[PDB]
Amino acid sequence: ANRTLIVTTILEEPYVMYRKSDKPLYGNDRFEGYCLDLLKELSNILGFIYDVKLVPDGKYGAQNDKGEWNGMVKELIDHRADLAVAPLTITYVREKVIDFSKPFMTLGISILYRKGTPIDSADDLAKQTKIEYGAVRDGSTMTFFKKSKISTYEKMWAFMSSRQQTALVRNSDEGIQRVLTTDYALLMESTSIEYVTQRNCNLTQIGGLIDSKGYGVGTPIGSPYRDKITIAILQLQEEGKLHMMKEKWWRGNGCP
Ligand SMILES: N[C@@H](C[C@]1(C(=O)O)C[C@H]2OCC[C@@H](O)[C@H]2O1)C(=O)O
Repeated sequence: ANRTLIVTTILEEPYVMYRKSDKPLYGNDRFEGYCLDLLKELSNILGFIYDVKLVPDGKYGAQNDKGEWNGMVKELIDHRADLAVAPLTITYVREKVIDFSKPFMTLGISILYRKGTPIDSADDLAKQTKIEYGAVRDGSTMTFFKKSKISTYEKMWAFMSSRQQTALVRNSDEGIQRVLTTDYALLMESTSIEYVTQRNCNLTQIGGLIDSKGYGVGTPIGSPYRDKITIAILQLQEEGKLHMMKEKWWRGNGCP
């Protein structure tokens, strides 16, 4: 039999979540979400079974000054996992070190905050001095700011970095809690803003999308699975299955 593939992933609603049950759940059955449904589909098309393993350091992945990676990206570089199936952003810096499938979803960075402020854009947010802001540490949103040559975003990076231990949160849940309880706005991918703002009516998007990019399945460079995964993603795309999965996990509209 084909060796069981190791899948690295991360908890992120509604992609990967703990299933609620009154009885014990083991192995893959502990998890549900868009990315678990994606895995069920891809594995049917490619002919494998898999073992879902949450990334030990709880990070998506960024590189330090020494060029060392962490998170799911590191798991792939180091051949600890065969695939990363998660809301994993396809980026230039990552594509140089891992192989991504074609995208299965598109999105862009935007701002999550509470309601009732005059802040209407990143420019407004960077300029004002009442509300703090940040991003999840060691994800692509942090990296977008770190790498930006756009003045507003350079200032925003310098601010986030100056108070990093502070402004950069461990994960999206900590970020959302910080938005709800303190004067802090979270730079967040739009598909997650769409999800949370239809569930918590105290939350809102500020401004539009600041960029546009995709999520892809990650594999180590040279993986004999990447092309097969790409072909399967295109099948699911064209058959309307990715759209159906999005509707399933985001439905419906809960806030004015
Ligand atoms: N997709 C990103 C991870 C993350 C982000 O950096 O925006 C981290 C997390 O940030 C808040 C919600 C959603 O935007 C999540 O995306 C990555 O592949 O590095």
